[PDB]
Amino acid sequence: NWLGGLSRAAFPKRFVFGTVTSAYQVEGMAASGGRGPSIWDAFAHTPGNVAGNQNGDVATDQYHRYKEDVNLMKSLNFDAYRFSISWSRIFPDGEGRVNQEGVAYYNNLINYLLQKGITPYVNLYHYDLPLALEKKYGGWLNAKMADLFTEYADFCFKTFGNRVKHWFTFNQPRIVALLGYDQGTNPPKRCTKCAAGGNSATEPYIVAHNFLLSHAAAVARYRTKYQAAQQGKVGIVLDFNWYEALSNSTEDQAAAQRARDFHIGWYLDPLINGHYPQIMQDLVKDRLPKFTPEQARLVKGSADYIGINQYTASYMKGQQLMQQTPTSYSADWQVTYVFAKNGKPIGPQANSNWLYIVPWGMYGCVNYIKQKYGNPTVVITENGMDQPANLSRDQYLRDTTRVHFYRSYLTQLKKAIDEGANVAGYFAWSLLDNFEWLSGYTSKFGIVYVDFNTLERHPKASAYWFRDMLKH
Ligand SMILES: *[C@H]1O[C@H](CO)[C@@H](O)[C@H](O)[C@H]1F
Ligand SMILES: [Zn+2]
Repeated sequence: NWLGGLSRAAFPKRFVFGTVTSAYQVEGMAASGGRGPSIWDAFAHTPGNVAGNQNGDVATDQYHRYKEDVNLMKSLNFDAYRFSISWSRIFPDGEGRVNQEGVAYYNNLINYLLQKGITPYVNLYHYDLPLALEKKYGGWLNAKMADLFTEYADFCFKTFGNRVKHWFTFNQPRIVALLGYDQGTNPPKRCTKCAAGGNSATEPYIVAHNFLLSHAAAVARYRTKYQAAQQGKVGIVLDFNWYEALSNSTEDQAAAQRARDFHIGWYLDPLINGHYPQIMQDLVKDRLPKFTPEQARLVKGSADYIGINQYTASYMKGQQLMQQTPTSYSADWQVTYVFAKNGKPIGPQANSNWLYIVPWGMYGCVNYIKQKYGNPTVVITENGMDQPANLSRDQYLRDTTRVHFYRSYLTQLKKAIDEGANVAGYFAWSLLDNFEWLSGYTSKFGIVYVDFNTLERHPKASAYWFRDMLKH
């Protein structure tokens, strides 16, 4: 049967199913309603940065249509909606004056969600640093971000926390550090060879450290000031793709484990254990910032749940570790990616080149977190796949590969949960086709099709799949 035996009965009691978007990717009204620019507005408005020179000025216009979209997610039997608050829509300069029209939008959205029985899961940050803070403070290179972020978080907790009980601070700090400061392909476009400046061997580590300190500071403020009255929770969202040793050799197993540690351990070791992974300490040495004991104790235990963004898997091949002149965070791992074993590809690719369809990667990742980190509460906060540009409406709607994707991945998640993994929810990326960063509108991740000429929504087969699977 097309559900492949899946339904709410196949998951734990009260398990949460939702869809996910982010502010810049769906809201539109980027320079309206009092919103100040983010680093992504500046980046996307620069010729050549995004496919087609596209930007999120209008995006899906969820700003005007949010009741349509909430009605749609309710009709598809979802329980929750993960979305983000645009920092520069609340504080156009990142600090100081509040944009009340921006506050009113999120109040209206939250209140409508609650009216329709959809639980809001709210991210405070999703790549969209206020441009004013990048320019004034140097963004995530500056430890002062902990204070600036905490003050923004405090405002959001005070303003929305009587209603919002499920928060996340950040989305994928690894990707900000990697793309923004190692490879230099996302804002602020910093890297060793980059026009904006930078250093791919040091800045990714500074940036990751400042995300951890800022998360920890925001959660401390929540706990000491808001939690008693509001009784909510705050987590963080981290990407984790699976790494599988190419062979059972000691060097290949070591390589796969090094990749896990540099990918997810970079954040989870501090959040669970109060220190960076030993391998990172050993290889990155002086380029890896050191937490003071007090900072370590602030960071450890600071996530009430861990959001995991899971898409894909790779094989890893290793050799003996060697002394090498530092060049980049990426090179520090001393691993070799391989996308075939025994002459067979690990999986077929979706539209995005990095996205190999490998459902057992979901089991791999969830099992590994369960076994390595004492089975923390995990929420799968992003999972999905994309179609390419230029298809007809009907071709978008007949998204049979995405239907297969969700059925297979959710089956593998169910396998991990049935084996005891403490997974509390699952969120499909994305409710809607949207602005896919450097791909612009050329990558379609939605379970609902969006016609980017007319802005019309049309649910795809995968939307009806969810509606059927999730019926109460
Ligand atoms: C997770 O991945 C999707 C697909 O690349 C992005 O659109 C989201 O912003 C990111 F959070
Ligand atoms: Zn509009």
